[PDB]
Amino acid sequence: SLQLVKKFQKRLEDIVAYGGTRNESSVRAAFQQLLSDWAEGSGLRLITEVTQKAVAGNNVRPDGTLKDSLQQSRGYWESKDEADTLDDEIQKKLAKGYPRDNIIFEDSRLAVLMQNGEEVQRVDMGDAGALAGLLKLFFEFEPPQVLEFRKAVDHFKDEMPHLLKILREAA
Amino acid sequence: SLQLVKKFQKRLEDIVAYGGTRNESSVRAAFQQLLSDWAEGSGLRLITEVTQKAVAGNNVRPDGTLKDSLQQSRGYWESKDEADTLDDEIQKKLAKGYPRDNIIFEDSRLAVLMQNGEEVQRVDMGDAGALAGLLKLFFEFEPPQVLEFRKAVDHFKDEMPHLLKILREAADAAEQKADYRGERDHFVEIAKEAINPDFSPRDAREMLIQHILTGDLFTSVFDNAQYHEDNNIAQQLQQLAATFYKGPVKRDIAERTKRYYGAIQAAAAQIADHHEKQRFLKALYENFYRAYNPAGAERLGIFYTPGEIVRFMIEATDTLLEKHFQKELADKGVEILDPATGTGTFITELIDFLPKAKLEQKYREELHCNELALLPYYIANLNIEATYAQKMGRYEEFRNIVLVDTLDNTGFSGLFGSVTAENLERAKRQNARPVRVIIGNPPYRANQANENDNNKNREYKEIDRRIKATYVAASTAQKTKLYDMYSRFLRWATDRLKEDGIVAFVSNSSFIDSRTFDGFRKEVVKDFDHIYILDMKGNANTSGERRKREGGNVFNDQIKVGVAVYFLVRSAKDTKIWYHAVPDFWRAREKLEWLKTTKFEDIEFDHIRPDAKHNWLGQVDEENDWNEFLPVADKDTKQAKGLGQERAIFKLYSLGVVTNRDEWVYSRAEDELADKVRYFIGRYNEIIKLPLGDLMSRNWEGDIKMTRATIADAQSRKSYSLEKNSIVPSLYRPFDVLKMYFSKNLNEMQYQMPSIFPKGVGENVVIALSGSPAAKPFQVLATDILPSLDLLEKTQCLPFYRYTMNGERLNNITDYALKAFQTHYADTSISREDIFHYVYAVLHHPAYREKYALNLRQEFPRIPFYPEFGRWAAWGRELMALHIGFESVAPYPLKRTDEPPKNDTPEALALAKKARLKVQRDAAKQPTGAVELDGLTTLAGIPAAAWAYKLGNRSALEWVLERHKETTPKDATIREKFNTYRFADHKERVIDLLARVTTVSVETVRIVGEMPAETM
DNA sequence: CAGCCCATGGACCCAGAACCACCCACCC
DNA sequence: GGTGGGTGGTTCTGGGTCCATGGGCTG
DNA sequence: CAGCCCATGGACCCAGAACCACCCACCC
DNA sequence: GGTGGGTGGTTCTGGGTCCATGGGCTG
Ligand SMILES: C[S@@+](CC[C@H](N)C(=O)[O-])C[C@H]1O[C@@H](n2cnc3c(N)ncnc32)[C@H](O)[C@@H]1O
Ligand SMILES: [Ca+2]
Ligand SMILES: [Ca+2]
Repeated sequence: SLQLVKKFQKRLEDIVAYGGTRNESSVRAAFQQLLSDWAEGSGLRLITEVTQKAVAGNNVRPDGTLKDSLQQSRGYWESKDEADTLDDEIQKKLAKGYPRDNIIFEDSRLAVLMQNGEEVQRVDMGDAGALAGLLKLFFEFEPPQVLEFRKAVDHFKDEMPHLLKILREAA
Repeated sequence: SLQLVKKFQKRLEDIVAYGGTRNESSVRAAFQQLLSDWAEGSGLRLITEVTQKAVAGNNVRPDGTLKDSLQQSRGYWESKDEADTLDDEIQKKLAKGYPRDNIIFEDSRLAVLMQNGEEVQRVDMGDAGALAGLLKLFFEFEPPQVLEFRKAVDHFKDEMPHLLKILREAADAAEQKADYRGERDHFVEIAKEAINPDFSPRDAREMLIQHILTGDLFTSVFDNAQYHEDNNIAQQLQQLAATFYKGPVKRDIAERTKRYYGAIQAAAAQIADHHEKQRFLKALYENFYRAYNPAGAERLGIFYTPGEIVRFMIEATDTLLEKHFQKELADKGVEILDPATGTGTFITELIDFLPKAKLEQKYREELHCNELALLPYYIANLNIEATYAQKMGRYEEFRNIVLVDTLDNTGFSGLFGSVTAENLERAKRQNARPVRVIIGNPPYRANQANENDNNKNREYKEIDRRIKATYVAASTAQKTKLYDMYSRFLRWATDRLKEDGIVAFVSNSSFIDSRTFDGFRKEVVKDFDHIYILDMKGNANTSGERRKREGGNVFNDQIKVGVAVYFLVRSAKDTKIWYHAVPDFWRAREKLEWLKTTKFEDIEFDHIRPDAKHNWLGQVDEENDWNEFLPVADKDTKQAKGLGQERAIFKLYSLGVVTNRDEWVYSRAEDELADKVRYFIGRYNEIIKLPLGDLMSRNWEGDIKMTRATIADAQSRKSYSLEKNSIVPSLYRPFDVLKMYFSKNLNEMQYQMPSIFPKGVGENVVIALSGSPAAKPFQVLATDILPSLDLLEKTQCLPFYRYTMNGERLNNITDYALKAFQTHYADTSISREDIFHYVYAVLHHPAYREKYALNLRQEFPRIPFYPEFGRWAAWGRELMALHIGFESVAPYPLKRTDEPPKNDTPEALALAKKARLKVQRDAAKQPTGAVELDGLTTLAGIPAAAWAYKLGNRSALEWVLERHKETTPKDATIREKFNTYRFADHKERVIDLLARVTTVSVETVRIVGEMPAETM
């Protein structure tokens, strides 16, 4: 919701004001709550710091992983410190094998979504309408499983005549 | 394999020869057919020109995709023309979106395999061996789904406790419906005559929770819902479950257990090989019992057999069937039975071994099985039925599995297996079958761990009567542990095999070298004609260098007992005992890889020739003059006051006091002990006033350690009372003088010690020694305080005096000894006290301990007549002084250094006053001469020689440190109420003892080094 | 003949430590 | 910009007990 | 009453037609 | 090395019939 994005924008201000620190560890709670509360309405849950074995045998631990009810990863998130070049730091993490299926790399001021290994959208987190749009894409990404399910439903239609032969013979 | 790659090369040359074209479209049919035929053997199939959407949305079409039965791609192949650059073409195709998960970029000349996005192997297609390797890797690549299933199986193990909570609550809410109680009462009474005479409603709720849990996963993960519908035993238990598990009750349980079943179902649905999914059956089996009934898992035995052992045991029974009975496992007439199926691993791997041509007949009337528990029965029947279905295409129900106690069904008239009627028929048919191979992993369990568990092994009258009349009768051992569940299965086997055949079992390897198994080693060579033992070591109940030599358990290091794969063949000279032991210091992996890569024929066995004491290994040398005196003999001890069979140095000998409740009877302080005993006597007195029903069924709260003796006198309503003159000092471990309550009421066996040290406090000196058969090195230590059975291994104390009933200290050194010594040395000066000190010295002599080592390990230490005598009894007067008065020897100068706590937090001090008592060692694991006592005090300056007074596998100093560490009491009551030992209160006393014992150690090492370098 | 001595070997498991990933303070 | 350190996770690795309980004795 | 007249709107499907993908032949 | 056929698959896309069957005559 835009209301959820607007509360993140306030939470972030308070963390740097009531806390005095702009360290990523302290400021990440604002987006963690945004992602967690959006997910609670979409039938998913953001589980934080879950380790995933990368393709190079190494283990990578993103700041958060969106997980379904079958404990299946549907999305990822890695926050950085605003005191860095997001673009440069995205490359370092992606070269250590950080997943590139549906990942939101996010410094406190700018958010990047890389769905299917390609940057779908880069927004500014000061704009509520823009972040809400980028988050919608991330939360509504169609994983390969649902596309394979659709493909097999289409094969079942053409293979129905042949299944009904076996069942007719039985009767 | 090689054959197919050779045909590939034969086709490639003939396509360019008979066709005169090098175009990819024509030369690709060679590799297409190589891959297609290799795939047909691996259960996959190469489909050609299958389109696939790439990430960027470009439909890419490789030259072929490897597909499984679930129509899922598990590999790809793209051939190019040889008139090109493979690396350049790979790069361009990859950039078009070509998958890199598992792809063979083929060129008529060379082929590269890019697995996981990275080149793994590039070979030349002109090599029949290199292409065979590349293709093996392509057709055995583990897809992402296989790895994500193994992750899910591991997580289900940890969530099984929580899942069984939902199911337990359900079975409890069923005990309110009278329909359930009525059916349960019918089941308990039909299972009290079929399974266990003591089947209880608690056992029935277990079988229900098993039927429910497995009747959900069989329909979800394994997709065999029909199994439960058609299984004979499942229909009897659905009749008890359909009294409650239905409608909204089932819907509620299903919605709360879906969070524990969701992940495995997701991953399992993408796996087609039953061989991969069978790891879940193995995990449900083991973990269910660990989380629900951890005690019943001990009774039944719930450990699966690593497949490597079962495959070796199947291959070897075949080599041995040919060599002795000129038959084969596949031949008609060879009926195989698995007495304890478990997960059915033995019968599933036999299905894989036997060829498809004979499998049908083998499956319908030759392979037989038995099981006692429901979850194992269900898991096995499904495993066996699905291995046949995957191999032979069609599904046939296995009708040769019975739910029966193998040892109870010895009807070769009982209602054993009368759970249902088809079960009873299967039991009677199996009894009549002519079994020739009995293969399996018998349950092993010698005794219960503590008497407070009330989990004693069941008694089997028929089988136990056979063991007493055969194995136990032939044994000369005082304690028979031949009633182990594995020796009961070994008796049953020798009896089920009525004519000729093999009994291939993997069991505890005590039979090869254990005093209790003397009678088995005598009887088994009469029943069998060829015995082939293969020791896999693994005994973790050992310590020190032995533990290191034993190595890892071939059972994935999950058990601590020694294991041996043995094959006992009876055909129709003398029995040939062949033996091969796995190398020492091997890890479990190394031991299991050997079994997978070795054939029975290649193994080099050694002909064991049993000795007259029926020992197969550890046979002593005979060229020695070991017939030299005798410290003590069972005859001298039981001599009937005639001084005619007094043929040993000492007359009476005794084992140290065993209490059976060491945590309740021994304490570092007198006050703490009196308080601990007070609680015991108090709670016992409340137990003796209970209904006879509760008394006889041991139905009391177990807050005190009740042993056989106590349980007997609590049913005899006897009343204990605190006699306060029973707290006496006692050497518990070397250089560890605790205090003990010496009462015949609270000490199980005081042995003959009420004669050595009467009333616990008495005047005597005992040369304590290790007993036989010893596992730790020979150890001898003199004491003036009551010893314990575990001061040294099976401590056998030899006293100097002997107190008669209300009598004098009759000298225990015999007159035969005195006269013999006064004769060899020819000096009547020799007195009994000189002989006492002579014996001590000889037993400390290093060369005697080395030469007669195997003798010392199996007998009472016989004493040589060393030339001098004077010098020896002198050395032994010094040794005994240091050892007995170790509390008075000069403290060696040790430098104490003290450091302050890290911070000033109250908790730092507390954490730093905790005992560490560790020998600071260097990188060569050799002592640096310092001991970190606690986080603050550190003593240093210990000489290196002081680490060599090794009493056992631990040095004297390491013994003092170990027996002063703050170790949590195993007993719960003592842990909660009587745990008041803080090293802080004993730090100064330890600083003193460590110094005194440093002197004892360096002095002993010196005296022992002055002794000669040769033994008479 | 029922107490009373005499063995004898046992179907794991869990604390140190290494080392690794990540981020924050700390130099640099 | 590493670097060490704070914190939490993830593999390995090493290393070892009191005490049940049948049988023989035995007065 | 059966035996003539008179309406009146209908729960798809499929042949081209691109247009790709791949690759042999054909120039270049 | 592009470049146009050759071959096969993979998406759109455009574009449109005779004839059931009740009710009203009708003689
Ligand atoms: C440790 S498992 C044997 C392992 C199995 N052979 C394997 O390879 O997977 C022992 C099994 O024997 C079964 N069993 C069958 N009859 C038995 C009997 N009479 N006594 C004890 N266990 C018995 C138990 O239910 C238990 O599951
Ligand atoms: Ca982060
Ligand atoms: Ca190709």
